Amino acid sequence: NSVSVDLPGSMKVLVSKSSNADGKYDLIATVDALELSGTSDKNNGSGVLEGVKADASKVKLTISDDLGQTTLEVFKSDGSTLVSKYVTSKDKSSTYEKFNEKGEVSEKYITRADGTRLEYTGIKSDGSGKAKEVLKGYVLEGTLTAEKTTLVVKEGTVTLSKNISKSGEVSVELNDTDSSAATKKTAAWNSGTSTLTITVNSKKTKDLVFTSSNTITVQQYDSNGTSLEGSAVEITKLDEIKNALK
Repeated sequence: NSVSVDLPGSMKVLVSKSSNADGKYDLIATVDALELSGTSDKNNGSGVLEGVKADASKVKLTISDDLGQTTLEVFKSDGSTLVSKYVTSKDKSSTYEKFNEKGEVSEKYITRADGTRLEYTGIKSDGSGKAKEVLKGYVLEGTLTAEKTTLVVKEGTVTLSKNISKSGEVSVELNDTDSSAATKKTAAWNSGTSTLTITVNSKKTKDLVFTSSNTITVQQYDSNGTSLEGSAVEITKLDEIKNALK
């Protein structure tokens, strides 16, 4: 009788074919061996299901009315304080939060629809912590504050800093402590094309593009310092970022 419904977060729910005396639909799901059950105002698989872990932690699956989003929460055994929260949004990106004993977020993992990730760990009560961005082929490491995430790559006397603001705005900066004017790198950020242009000895040398696909490409200028040459090459490993900073 029941109807199988496909959900965000690689889950399924079964909804009863017909409603009960009160007009409500029965829901059942199995999530990693745990059986969850509930009732709903709707007939489409949306609503709330509940169950428990083998250790008695409470589990709740909340499916939005239009099936666009799902939330899977684990609580302490009386249901009072959150232990974890896993939200899959309608783009199929997800956020996974883990909580400490006061229900404060201690870890947060954002997985973008393209599979790249931001990982925030050791989060303190001021929203500071450790940060990593997991890209295809490499990882960038740095820190989190309530103002921004800053991911850092060092090569020689050059420090490249990728900033992601609290509101998600990306900007990149480069600072070089090199004391020789012949070799010191400087760079300008163009928010219009998400491009960092490096200069050495008063000529543009490279464009580093931080793409909307969460990749980085590098392209050199001609010796004239004004026209690009060749074609942009996608970075595949951290070592290649370091090479671009030489």
